[PDB]
Amino acid sequence: KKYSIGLDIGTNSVGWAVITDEYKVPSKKFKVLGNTDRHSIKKNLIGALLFDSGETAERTRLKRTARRRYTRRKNRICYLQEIFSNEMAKVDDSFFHRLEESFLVEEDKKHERHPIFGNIVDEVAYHEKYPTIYHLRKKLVDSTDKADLRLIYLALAHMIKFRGHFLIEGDLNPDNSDVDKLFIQLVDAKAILSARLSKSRRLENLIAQLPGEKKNGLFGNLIALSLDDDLDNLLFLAAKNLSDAILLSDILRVNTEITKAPLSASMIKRYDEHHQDLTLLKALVRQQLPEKYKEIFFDQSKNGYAGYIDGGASQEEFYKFIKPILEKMDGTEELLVKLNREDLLRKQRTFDNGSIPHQIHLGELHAILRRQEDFYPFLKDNREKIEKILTFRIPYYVGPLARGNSRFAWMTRKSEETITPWNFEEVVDKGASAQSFIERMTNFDKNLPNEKVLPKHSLLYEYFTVYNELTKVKYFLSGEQKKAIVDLLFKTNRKVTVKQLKEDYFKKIISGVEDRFNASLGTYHDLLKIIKDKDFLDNEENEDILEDIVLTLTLFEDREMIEERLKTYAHLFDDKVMKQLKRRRYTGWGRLSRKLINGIRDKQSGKTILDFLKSDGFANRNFMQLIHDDSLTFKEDIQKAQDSLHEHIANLAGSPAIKKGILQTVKVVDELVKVMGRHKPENIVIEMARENQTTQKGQKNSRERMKRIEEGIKELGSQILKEHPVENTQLQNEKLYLYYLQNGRDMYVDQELDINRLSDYDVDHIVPQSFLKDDSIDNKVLTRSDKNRGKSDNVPSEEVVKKMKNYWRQLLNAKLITQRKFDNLTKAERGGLSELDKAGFIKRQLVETRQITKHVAQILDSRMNTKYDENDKLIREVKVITLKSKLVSDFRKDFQFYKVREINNYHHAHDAYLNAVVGTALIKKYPKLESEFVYGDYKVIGKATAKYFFYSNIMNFFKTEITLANGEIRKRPLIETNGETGEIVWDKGRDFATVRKVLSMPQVNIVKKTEVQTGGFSKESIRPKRNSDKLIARKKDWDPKKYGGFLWPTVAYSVLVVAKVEKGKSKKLKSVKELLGITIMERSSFEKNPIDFLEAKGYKEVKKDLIIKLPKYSLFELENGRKRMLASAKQLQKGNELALPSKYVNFLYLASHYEKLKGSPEDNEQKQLFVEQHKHYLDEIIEQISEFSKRVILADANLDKVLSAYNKHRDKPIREQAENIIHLFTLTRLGAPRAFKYFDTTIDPKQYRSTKEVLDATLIHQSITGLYETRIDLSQLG
RNA sequence: CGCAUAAAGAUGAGACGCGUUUUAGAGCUAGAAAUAGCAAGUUAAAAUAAGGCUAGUCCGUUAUCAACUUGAAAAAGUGGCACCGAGUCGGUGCUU
DNA sequence: TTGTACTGTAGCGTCTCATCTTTATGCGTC
DNA sequence: CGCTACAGTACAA
Ligand SMILES: [Mg+2]
Ligand SMILES: [Mg+2]
Ligand SMILES: [Mg+2]
Repeated sequence: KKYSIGLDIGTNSVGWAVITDEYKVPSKKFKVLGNTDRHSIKKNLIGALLFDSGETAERTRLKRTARRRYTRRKNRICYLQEIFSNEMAKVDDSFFHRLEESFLVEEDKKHERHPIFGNIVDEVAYHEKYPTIYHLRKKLVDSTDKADLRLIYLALAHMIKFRGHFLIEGDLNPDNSDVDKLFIQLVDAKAILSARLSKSRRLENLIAQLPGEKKNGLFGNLIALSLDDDLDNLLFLAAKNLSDAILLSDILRVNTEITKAPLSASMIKRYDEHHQDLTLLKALVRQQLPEKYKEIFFDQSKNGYAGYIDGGASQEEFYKFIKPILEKMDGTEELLVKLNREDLLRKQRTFDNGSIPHQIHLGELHAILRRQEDFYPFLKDNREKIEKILTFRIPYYVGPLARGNSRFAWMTRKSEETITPWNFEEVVDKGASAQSFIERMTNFDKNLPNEKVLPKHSLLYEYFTVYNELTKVKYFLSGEQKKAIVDLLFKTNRKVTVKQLKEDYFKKIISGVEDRFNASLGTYHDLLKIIKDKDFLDNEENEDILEDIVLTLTLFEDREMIEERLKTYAHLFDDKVMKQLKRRRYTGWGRLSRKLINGIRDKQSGKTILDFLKSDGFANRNFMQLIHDDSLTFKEDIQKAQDSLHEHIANLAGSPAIKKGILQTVKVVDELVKVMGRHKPENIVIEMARENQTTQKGQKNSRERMKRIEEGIKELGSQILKEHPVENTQLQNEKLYLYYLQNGRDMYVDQELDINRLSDYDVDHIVPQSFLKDDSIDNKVLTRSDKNRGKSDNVPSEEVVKKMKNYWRQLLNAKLITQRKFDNLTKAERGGLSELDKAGFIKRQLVETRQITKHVAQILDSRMNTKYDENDKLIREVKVITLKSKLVSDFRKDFQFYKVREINNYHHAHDAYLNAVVGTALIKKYPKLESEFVYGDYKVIGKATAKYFFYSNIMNFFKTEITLANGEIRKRPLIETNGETGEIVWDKGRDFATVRKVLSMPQVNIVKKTEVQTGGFSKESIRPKRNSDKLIARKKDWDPKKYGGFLWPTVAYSVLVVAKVEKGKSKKLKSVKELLGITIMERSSFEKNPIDFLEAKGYKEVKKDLIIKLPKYSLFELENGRKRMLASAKQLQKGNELALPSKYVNFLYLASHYEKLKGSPEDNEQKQLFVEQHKHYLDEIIEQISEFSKRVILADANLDKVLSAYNKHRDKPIREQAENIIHLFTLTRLGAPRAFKYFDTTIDPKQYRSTKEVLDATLIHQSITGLYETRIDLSQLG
């Protein structure tokens, strides 16, 4: 009758179990549908549901942004062609048409095969004249001759298409501020521009050039002018010119030849040194090592020069290949020092070109347009249009430019015209769109869902924070006393401690708070420092306009928008002080609204709740009481302020990977309720990933990072805080925190970093994001940009480890970086990335599973109890119970119910059953702890330490004998009782045998969730041309036999077809039954009309009613109970579970972890002799694995290999042997076959690359719990 | 639940630099040639999920998804119990 | 001409802006 | 709180 359900929830598994009051799992005879002979099957009410973990929308967002970028770049090119078309039709009408067909082959082109000029000799002359596009760019910038319009279009389209970063907001003119000769009109900067640019080097070299008459006041070449509102005093012009000079000359090599195109000059310089070094290297290789010439300059697969140009070898790979060849030869000293500087044989389109700003291209484009405006009037007519096309960028607060058909757009448009960069200002309403950029994202108030929350830096919200912490301060404080302490302490100090309170108010004019007050009026002090009017802030009438000021400052960050919103209030303030106020940027919003805290008033008292916090007589209630006190009128107002399950999950925001676990466990609960005849359970047990730790441990794990930086710098004895002071709240920034963690020095290059130019530096992940998802502090490293651009899909190389291993140790012993961070940095010493590094759990699954279990508690408590009364707010029909994993782990570790995850997927169901058993025993044994453990209820040395001790000692009733902390045992009798009632709640007799029997049960309903695969169509790598037909066409008109294409298509689901295929030169319709893979591209076309799609594949007389959709992980059953999961249409997977007996599992868990039990020496000796007397269990386990493999795995050669390896190493110690048998279950583990390894030998997987046997097998349609099945025998079809 | 300090992650927008693919950048000589010697190599165009229609400088890899009967779809409905045992579940007995 | 066996292959590095979450500790609260 | 299908080449019929 009565029963309980226990659940274990992971990111890939949902374990479920049903128990009665006797801790027994029921078994039922379930009906079986389908055409098979079986009509009833006995199944136990215990199992687990396995599924692929849900994916976050990060990758989809990156692909979407890339798609938008490509679309807008093509639109920029289209705008430029639209401008140029009228004049281009005069000189070459087919020119843009030839540029469009440049991808096509000779037969597919509709014009001459030469794109630019349409004939061989002119194209050859053009390429001889300009080897690169940069030669043409420099020629158009510098020369004054009238050039061909096609070359002008080529240059302009080159800089428009590839336009450089927009991280610099100033002008940074390269026409005259480029050259370092600004010093003579300042009073060269060449010295530090050759050396390392840093404050100390600038100071010492400035003293070296000129012993200063004023150390901080030299008025020229100072670090203040190198590294707009600060001009209120009136060296400014020369200061900004020298700043632009030092920045541009850091980006680009110097150009003493005067030109307006420094970038093209630097690229031509790279080309010239590349040509010279190539010729010299060819001569030296031919003269010294003639045998290596063929390998280096012809073999393109050996990372040589042919591999550097024609092959896929990068610059780093080519350098590390060619360094031994260069060092073993003679006369290669300068080439060696160029290779050390990474300046040898460089290309132009390199990885480090991301540092180049868009202003250089803007200057070059402006120079070309100024040169060519006289000859071509239309260039001068719309020079501003071309400049706008190059320089326009959609603001991030506007978003996509949709017309109401995008689920991501929030833009509103004033008019209905098409948006171009020229008329973007007169069409798009930037103010409302900028408002909606923040309003669409900030959350609503929980108590008032209908209206938005306040900013955190609101003055009203800060008065809230103060009086809400203060109202429970006891020495209760009266309202006059609270007013006085606020006036004399909170309005006078940004941070107030209890000592300042004691020695400033109570001395002349405490429990409930610790050493410092959490509440402060930071915004009040900021406006005191800005406005310089305490009376204006203290006035009550101007509260709403101050709130509008805070809202305006928080919503907007652009200067023009802030000034546009701020112009209404300009007649109370002076122009200098709104100019100073508009610099105050606010980020962060509060947890409460304006109406809930100061708009609503009590019906009888008439006060706002903030007034209630200011003065509550002697009661001194806070918001929690004031919303849960029935006497005030706030509770029913909040209550008045307050259908498919898919809708109950559609409205819950957050990561989409929580929805998979939520939906699976709720549907499992629903089906389990349906199975037992619509009878609701007594209580439902939820695995909670929460814990309880010591107060000291929790405070150590939650201390300020500012203290960590202080101890690290003090251990290293650095003075970076003396030069660069900082607070704790300024370390919330990622880049500043990583700069301070590395003591202002770059981690990959031995140089001092610049604190004021962190935007040009990159946050590298030591383990690549392409390899494994890990955004921890142990992985993040701040470094200069070009090095991180070079570290594409790689751990930093061996050379930087040998260079800077001393500094890594220096920071490691300074307690600034952890041991894991050092191991990541020194990963290249151990072989770098490998398959073993790929394995192991990651913390993202932990965070997602915590979110999932919290939502499990909420949704299950909402769904299960759907009844209430007028006096009883909810009838607790079902009690949702959340135990912590520690209690179940201790239950496993104290009564020898060990689990290992390597053997089978039964551990999920066993953990769920143990959850149910422990939860029911705990609620039955202590009904006074019902309100503690059941969700929705509440009971109302450190407190956390006391809670940890109480949760540690609560399980002591399970044990037969309890050993106290003094080493003395205690007696607790075998049969437990409820205490208040003589009811039996735990027997240390029959119930332990029952739980042993359940944990040894062989049949557990393990179900792999069948999913239709969705995602990318194929792998992103575009493969070269070939005669194979497996190449996927990259476009409709692009035949992959000529143009190449993608490979490895992903199939959505497989389809069983029964039709005829014309086989033989004498055509005859032979009937055939086979699986066909429906790829993701063909999914829509197949579901549109399956018959015509199958007819186009060569089939005919297709039995339409016989088509069975077979998604991935579809289950088939064959002889001797052998089951294969359909991985794809051409691949199967292992689908059987090995039910090893519990004694063998306990023996394996005790044999492994041989000397790391950390229990007691008597227990360690007990396990010592226990594993010693039963060493024959290894042979029994090998026999069991061999029998299971011969029955179901059908990998005979690998079986002989593992048997020979076990026989040859049977004299090894028990630790290593048992560890390798733990590794051995990978052969028999359900899922894809994987390559495991024994002691020394490595066993390659046996792949099941044949789906012929499942065409005559028994297809199983398992439900969400697998109890309801529909077996289909496919041999009766066709 | 609010405030404060952690840590690990989510959602959305604007951008950059590469990479890949085909074509253009006349290869020369000895050559019956299979080939061999020599020369050259750095750049550009186009595409960057096939595409879709509400045609937007928009959207297209997230989430949802056992089988059967109704329903365009959404959605709804569909499967006996007790006992004795256990190699992926079996056997025995009542029930309509 | 069609199945099997063994080995290799797979898109990548950031920058600037916003807002959130669930766990851990110190205070009040139900 | 987990963890490969497809490509390409070489042999058996
Ligand atoms: Mg990186
Ligand atoms: Mg689990
Ligand atoms: Mg999906």
